[PDB]
Amino acid sequence: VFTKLKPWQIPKRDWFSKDFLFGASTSAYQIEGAWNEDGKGPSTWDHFCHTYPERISDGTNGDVAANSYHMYEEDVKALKDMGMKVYRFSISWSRILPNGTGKPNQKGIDYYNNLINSLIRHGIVPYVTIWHWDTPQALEDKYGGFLDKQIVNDYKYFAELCFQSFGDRVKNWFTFNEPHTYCCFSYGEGIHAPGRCSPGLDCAVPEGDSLREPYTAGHHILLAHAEAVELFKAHYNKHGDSKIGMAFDVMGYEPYQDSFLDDQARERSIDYNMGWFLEPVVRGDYPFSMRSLIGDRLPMFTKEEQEKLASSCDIMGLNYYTSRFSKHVDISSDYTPTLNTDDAYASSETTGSDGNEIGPITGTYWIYMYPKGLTDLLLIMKEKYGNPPIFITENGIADVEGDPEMPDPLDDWKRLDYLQRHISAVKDAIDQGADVRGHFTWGLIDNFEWGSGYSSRFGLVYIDKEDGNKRKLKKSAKWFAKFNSV
Amino acid sequence: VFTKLKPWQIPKRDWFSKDFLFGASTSAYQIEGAWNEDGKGPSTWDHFCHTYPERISDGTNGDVAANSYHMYEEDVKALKDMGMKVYRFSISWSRILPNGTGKPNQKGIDYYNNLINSLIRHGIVPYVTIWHWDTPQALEDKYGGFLDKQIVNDYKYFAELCFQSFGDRVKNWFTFNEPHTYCCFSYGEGIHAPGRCSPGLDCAVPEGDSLREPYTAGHHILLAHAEAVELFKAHYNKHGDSKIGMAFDVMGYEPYQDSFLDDQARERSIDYNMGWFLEPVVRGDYPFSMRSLIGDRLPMFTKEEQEKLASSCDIMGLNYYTSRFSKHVDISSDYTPTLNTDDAYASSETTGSDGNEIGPITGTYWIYMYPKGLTDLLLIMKEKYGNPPIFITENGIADVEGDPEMPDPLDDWKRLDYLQRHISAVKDAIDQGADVRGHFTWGLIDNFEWGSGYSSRFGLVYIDKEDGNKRKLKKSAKWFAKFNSV
Amino acid sequence: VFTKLKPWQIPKRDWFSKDFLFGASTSAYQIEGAWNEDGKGPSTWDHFCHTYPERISDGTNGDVAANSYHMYEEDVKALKDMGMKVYRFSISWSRILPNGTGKPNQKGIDYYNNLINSLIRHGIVPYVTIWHWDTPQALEDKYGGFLDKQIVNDYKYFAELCFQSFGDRVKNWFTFNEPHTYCCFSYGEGIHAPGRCSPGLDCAVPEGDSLREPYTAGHHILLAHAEAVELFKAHYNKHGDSKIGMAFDVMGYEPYQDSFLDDQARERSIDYNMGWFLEPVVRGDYPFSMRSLIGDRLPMFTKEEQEKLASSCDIMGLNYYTSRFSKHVDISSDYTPTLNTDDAYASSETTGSDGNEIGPITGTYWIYMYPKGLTDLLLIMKEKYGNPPIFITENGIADVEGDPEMPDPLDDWKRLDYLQRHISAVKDAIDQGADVRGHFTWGLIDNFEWGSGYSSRFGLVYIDKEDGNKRKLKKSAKWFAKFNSV
Amino acid sequence: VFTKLKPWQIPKRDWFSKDFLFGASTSAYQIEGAWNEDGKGPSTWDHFCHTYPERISDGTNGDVAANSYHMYEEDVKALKDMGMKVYRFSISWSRILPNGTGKPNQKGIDYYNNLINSLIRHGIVPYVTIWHWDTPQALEDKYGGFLDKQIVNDYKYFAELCFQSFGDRVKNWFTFNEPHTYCCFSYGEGIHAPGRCSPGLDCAVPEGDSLREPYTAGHHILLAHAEAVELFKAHYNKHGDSKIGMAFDVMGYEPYQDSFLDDQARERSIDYNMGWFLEPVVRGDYPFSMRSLIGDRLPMFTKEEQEKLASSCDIMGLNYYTSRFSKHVDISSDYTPTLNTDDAYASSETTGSDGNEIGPITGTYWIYMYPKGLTDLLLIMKEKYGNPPIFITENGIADVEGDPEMPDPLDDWKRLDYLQRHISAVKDAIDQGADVRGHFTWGLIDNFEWGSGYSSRFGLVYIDKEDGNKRKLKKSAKWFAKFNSV
Ligand SMILES: COc1ccc2c(c1)O[C@@H](O)C(=O)N2O
Ligand SMILES: COc1ccc2c(c1)O[C@@H](O)C(=O)N2O
Ligand SMILES: COc1ccc2c(c1)O[C@@H](O)C(=O)N2O
Ligand SMILES: COc1ccc2c(c1)O[C@@H](O)C(=O)N2O
Repeated sequence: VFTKLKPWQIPKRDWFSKDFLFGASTSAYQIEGAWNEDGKGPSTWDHFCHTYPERISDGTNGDVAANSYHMYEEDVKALKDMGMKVYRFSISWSRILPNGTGKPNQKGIDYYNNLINSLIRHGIVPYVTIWHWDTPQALEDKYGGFLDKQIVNDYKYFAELCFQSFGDRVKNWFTFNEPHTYCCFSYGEGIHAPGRCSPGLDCAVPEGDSLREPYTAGHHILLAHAEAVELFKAHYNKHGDSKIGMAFDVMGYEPYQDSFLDDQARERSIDYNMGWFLEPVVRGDYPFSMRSLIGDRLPMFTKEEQEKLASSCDIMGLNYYTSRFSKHVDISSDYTPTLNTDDAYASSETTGSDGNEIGPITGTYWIYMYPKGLTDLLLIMKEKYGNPPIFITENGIADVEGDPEMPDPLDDWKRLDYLQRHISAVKDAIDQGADVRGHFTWGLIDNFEWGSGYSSRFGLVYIDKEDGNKRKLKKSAKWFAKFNSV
Repeated sequence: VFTKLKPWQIPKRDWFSKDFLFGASTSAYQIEGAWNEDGKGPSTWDHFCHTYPERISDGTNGDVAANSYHMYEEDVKALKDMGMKVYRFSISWSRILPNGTGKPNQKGIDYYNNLINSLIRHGIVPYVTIWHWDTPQALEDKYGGFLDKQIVNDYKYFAELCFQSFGDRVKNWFTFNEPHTYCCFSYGEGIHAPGRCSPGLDCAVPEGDSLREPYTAGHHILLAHAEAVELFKAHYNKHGDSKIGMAFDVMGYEPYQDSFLDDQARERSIDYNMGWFLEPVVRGDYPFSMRSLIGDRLPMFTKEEQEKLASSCDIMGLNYYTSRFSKHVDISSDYTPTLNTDDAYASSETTGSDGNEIGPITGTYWIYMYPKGLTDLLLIMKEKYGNPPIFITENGIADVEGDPEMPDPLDDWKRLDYLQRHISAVKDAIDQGADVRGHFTWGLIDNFEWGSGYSSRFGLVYIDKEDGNKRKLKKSAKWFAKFNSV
Repeated sequence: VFTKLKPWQIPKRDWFSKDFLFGASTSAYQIEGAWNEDGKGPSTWDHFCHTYPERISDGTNGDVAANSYHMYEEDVKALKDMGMKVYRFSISWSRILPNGTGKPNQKGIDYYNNLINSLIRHGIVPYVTIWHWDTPQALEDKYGGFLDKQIVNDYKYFAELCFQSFGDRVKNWFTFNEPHTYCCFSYGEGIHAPGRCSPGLDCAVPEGDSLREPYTAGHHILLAHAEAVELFKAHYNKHGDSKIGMAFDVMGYEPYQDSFLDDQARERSIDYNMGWFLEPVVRGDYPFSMRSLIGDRLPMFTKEEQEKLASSCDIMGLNYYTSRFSKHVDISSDYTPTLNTDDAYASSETTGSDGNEIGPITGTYWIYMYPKGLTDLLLIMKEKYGNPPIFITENGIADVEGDPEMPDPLDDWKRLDYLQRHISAVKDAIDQGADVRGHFTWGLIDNFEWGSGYSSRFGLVYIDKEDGNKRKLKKSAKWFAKFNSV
Repeated sequence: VFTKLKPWQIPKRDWFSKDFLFGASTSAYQIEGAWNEDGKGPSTWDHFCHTYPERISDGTNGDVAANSYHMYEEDVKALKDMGMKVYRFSISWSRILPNGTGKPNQKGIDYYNNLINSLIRHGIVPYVTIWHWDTPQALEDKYGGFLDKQIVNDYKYFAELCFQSFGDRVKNWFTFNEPHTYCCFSYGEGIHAPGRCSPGLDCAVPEGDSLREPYTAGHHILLAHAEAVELFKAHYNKHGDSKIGMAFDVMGYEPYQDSFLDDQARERSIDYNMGWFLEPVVRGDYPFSMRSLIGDRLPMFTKEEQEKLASSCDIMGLNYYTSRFSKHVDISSDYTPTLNTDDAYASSETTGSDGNEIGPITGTYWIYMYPKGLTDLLLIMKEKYGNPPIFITENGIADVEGDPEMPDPLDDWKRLDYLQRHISAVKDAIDQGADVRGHFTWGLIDNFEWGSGYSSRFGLVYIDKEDGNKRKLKKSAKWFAKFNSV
């Protein structure tokens, strides 16, 4: 039982302005492969899969992935075949600077130049994410990567090299992808590279501090961001036609039960999920709720850092998938936080007070369909944060390998209905004044879904592992081709 | 320049239901006098004036006040002359139990019985406040009064004696008056008996802790309340026609400037001003904001205490005078709280972001006229807290002695306009569904205004200190007489 | 205490459409200088300063002003440096036709052609005001200028010469600037050229009639307008791509106190301030309120004049600075009007019924910041008058010379905050359907502020009187340069 | 074609509160008869019919009418049979004081005492109108009745005699009935006693001034009212349980066409129809619109008169029948007022801009059914005038003698549908907060309809002229009997 839209409710490209942009996304580690070719240095995810292979559900890794290092022309083609106007992809820090720092790798620069030139050549605008969890293992080894201040300057240099190499053609940038997801999973639960967590928790390397490392790393990301954006605006935007921002992972929230306590809980959830990194780029400081609950575990900004962070995004990306119910947790003697996400004192529930799940399951266990959540978030952006330019830089679902209800990987009617419903939810927001400039489906092609390996397929375009990684358009992709009047 | 209502905007008694109740209020220490007659023991306010007389602005005290211990028949008459249906007064703990505990003083009981019987005899319903800051100095001396747990049981015994002595005629009770005002001024700034504050602050007795004593005392008041209400409901309400609650001091708040930060500040102000004691009688715990900011300085409740506090009021009193702008304060390394009221991280401003004061001054420096604030608070009560029965148990203004714009103490047109505006604001609330059952003007008669002595006159009825404390109806009183169709 | 916008509330150029136009304004007399060069005849303001110099606060005049007759290339440059798309300037009637009538002065025509050609050459669109109080003193001397019907035809000829000389390049015109301000100040209080007022009032030439001259002159302006627009539409708009209107001075109004009487007062204020000249260009007659109160002092239109005036504007300019409270005045035996503005029976107050000023002071004594007022006015335009195309043709503030809170004339953060707030108020209007096509800041450069001389600085661009009248960008100007992505 | 309510839309007595009052009305001249018995002096209407009989359409007069001077017991019975709780009737000034002034006529007092005692005896509350156009012809002859100041004191004495004679039983009074209708028809068009109008107009006595007499008489009525109410409140309301007001004739208005000009016209219509006499009892002065348009023809009030008039009604009666479209009239040289009602510069139209009549005709030519109009008026009362206690003191329709669509005078289904629709419109008002305390149908019994004689039948109860003036319940009356659960 998965009810689809009625045909008269399906979005049409006319619903959006001529300038509104439709696209799809990927990230380096997830599609490139070639993890050690042409000089590329290893990344924290190379290292994490190569030393803790058992932390990937289906026992796979990103050594080869979709082989987009060699097959990128096929990716471009799939965009052109769907009629997408934008391609959001990321640059592999360790491919461009095998040691994190120092001598740039020409073969690395060349690769991106080729992808970029192919896009332009096919009328596709590149939106480039600078860092997508893809951190050079040399810097992890040298000083513990994002847990050390030195990452700030090193990131800055990396960002600069990107601006120098590609800034004449690439005019839209995201410094960082999903800092909240990264901090929670990489340093809190430790299910993602470098795999750290508190002693006694179960993760590859339980030698960290699930109550402090996530904040330390978060803090360094925001300082890095501020430095890079300052560098950019000052010396790399001489025509003024370039925009730079960051992409935030966000979940919608609804109060678990009707009570002023869950209303307050919902606000703490959104602060912790979204405001953790968005409020600093807006006002130059973390949300009050977080400071009040986290105190000394949450680093203080200097005056100049506040000023540098505030108003540091020209554009903001929102990666939206699902929503949760926020259920209030009391502060008491009985309870002490053990994971960073406990500091919100609001637990994310998949079922609400009436016993019902928030929305239908879509395949992988964490993605419940709730398009209203996106609309609500976009309206918070409009009303609370100044209605800055918003791009849905990720949105989509997974078909899980082996699911008997998805036997033909190309017949992704479920993904199509989901994407249509959310495209429509973005229209609702726009109609109410939200300033949403674009929609990028996450899943250009099936790729390496971090801890789920390839067993989770997110693409519009199938990737046939049995047929040389060939790109094959799924039903959803074919719909975009009509939608975009190809 | 003080603009009055247009005559067609003045409330009429028809505006309210037949059952709605109009009355006036006083408290023992403020009007009784006779501080050491017929066996009465000394109270913390006797002691505070007698040992720190310089902490009263005009150098006066409550030894005699309005002499209502002897002149109570005159008070009753003034109520009857205005046509009030309700009289809200308080019982002097130290007059009924000179040692706080132990042997009751018959002359004390007799006094109240006489007032009560006179009221009933004149068709006036008594609403009795059990404790109004009026704490027996024997218990202050014995164990530090409200700073010790022992106050809980001792209060309970006091409350019980009241129920036994007067419960057959008195059917409406308030356990405590303005716990927030009391905790802030008595243990925080220390301007009110027993006059405690942190070392280095300026107050009679700077040997306390402005960051902890206010909470300790607040905590004991709520435990006392819970015990008394449990005792009451169990053994002193055999007809089920008696109601018991508490009266809260409340100020309205408006965000200082239009920003989501002052919106959050306003919520913290209301939590700290109102929710500090109201949320515990509602859900059995302090507001989340307070727990998050105050942590270990704010005592924890036991399970059974939660359950006993929750739903412990049948009726709630709101003492409303004025409003403020709430201005957000950041949590930072630079700032540390020194007074308990700093823990809200929201400063109360009298002027907003546009440079304007919130409303017109009414006489004494802290009462700015802002009736919209009351309406807003009543709507929070309706929407957030279950819309429980609300009585405006205090509301009014002061004429300041010596103010050249108030040369004739009987010509209180300003007070009348203020009261009319607020009676009207209560009507607005009722029209929107707020469950407001009554309005009690604070100021039956001019009385001892704590740290301002008599220099602040709050009464509807003047008290001529030069003419033997004679009761004389002011303009406002005369208006109530017409309003109530006397 | 002057609270600024939070950084996330600051307008961005994206807030408005691609076709929306940002610009700045000036007027001939206020910036040109060269009052007697190349044949220019004297104007009523030359005459007024030269014979009544003491009526200018700081003892200055417009003989030289910003010397824009010679330095216009610098003005164009300052527009280009801020990235403005529009320049609103006025043509000096007495420079083009030294005798008001008759032989045109080539050097005069050449000057404007040069300014116009420079603008076009720099991608800046000229919006030209034909008359800006700038009336030829030959016509004042000959028949009393706007107080005689003959001004109608003479204005017509002037307008025609402008259309012939510049109509091939200038496609947007305003016939008259602020007729209400002009009539009130020039013929009512008499503080502006020609300085007339009733006998016994204090003004340069108290030989007029403050109850009749303002209307007579107003009436002649509207007839002049009608004739010029008829001439234009008939013989000077052969491509149909030209638009012609007028610019109105307007203040926002709020009822002084909450009462249906001040509601009626507010309507009379807006009628008298705005509707005096706007209702005639809309329906061909003065507002009913004015006719009912002014009777025989307010000239009647002929049928054909009604028809010619009605629908005579393609575009309307609104010069907005501030707002007032409207306080009702009764009609009675006690009261008789003495100034034309008394005929509204509504006094403009700077403080409302609660004692507060309407908004913060911005420098010069009459400009209180109240952006909501503009939004309200634009919504009246939409809802009541057909939502015709509206340009904010003036808006801004003054820094007063010698104000100790504005020691550095370039650090005009206050002006910047004000302009940002109003740009934002225009966005609010647009979002609600108001048809606002553009925003012109008054103050391209500091200039001669009529009766305040240069002591009032309104410019985005400073004019250094000590440094040869050099143009220097202030903080606000620099912000527009970023805003316009220069 | 007259569409009736669906049966589920018919009001039920449950729709209104227990205290809401249903009743019916009459006036002395219209039902009493006995115009010269037991000493009664002649009234202006005796005189007007006896000297200008041709001004009554059907050639009849009120010499005998319904003979209620003798048959009043039958009127009481008809009220009791319908279950009405209230009876609104008027006292004949000339029956109680045959010379207007001086010696009271006992037989006159006795009559009213008997009616009053019968009502009370049958559980019916009397609401008494003191003057209902019924003016003693001795005072007309002596000084021209309401056109002379002397009427003020004389009315006062009359009112006093009523208070003395009946005030112990009658607790609700209306000083004057429909002053607007009276002034317009009696002194403007002159179709009603004393029949005055300007020379050259057609009315019995064209020796008056249709532009001044209506105002002079109106002015004297308001002064009379003020004096009487002051006398009453001071010396005739010793229990405070008596209420005194006036009844206003009111028509609903809708703008003729959608334009801000007809919006302004509608406001002038309501001012002139309703505000003419209501605004003075509210704020102590005529509406601003009227003063501005009427100037010197509209008498000025003294300070003390303002204060005495303001807030002079405890209750207000509204006599509602129908509505009109208000169509704007320009002030111009072409137009001059000739009738007082021209001074509104808004003509009352029966058909709107789309060509449709406002509502269905109900019998007599001026009563078009438009219940929405009443609801709107009641909401103006609530929102603009303080929401004072409102009684619909008249409401109903006429069956015209000889109308072929009303052959059986008892089968008044049309009246019943109309009354039901308006009872329902009053419910709508109440549901929206209007303070409407009662509904009195005009037409207890058919009576003398002034200039239409008996040919217009307004009663719930038929009066059989062919069967000795016997009272016979019509269909509508029978419905009230069920409605009131008799
Ligand atoms: C709960 O497991 C996940 C929750 C959120 C994420 C995840 C895994 O990995 C990718 O799908 C991703 O882009 N985010 O944001
Ligand atoms: C700021 O000074 C005061 C503020 C509030 C109070 C006060 C003094 O004393 C009494 O007027 C009172 O009932 N409260 O609530
Ligand atoms: C109250 O003094 C002024 C009020 C309005 C104006 C003025 C002076 O001169 C210029 O600033 C102007 O453009 N107007 O509209
Ligand atoms: C237009 O003719 C009339 C208009 C209004 C009235 C009238 C006659 O006589 C009675 O029906 C009455 O009570 N009024 O108000």
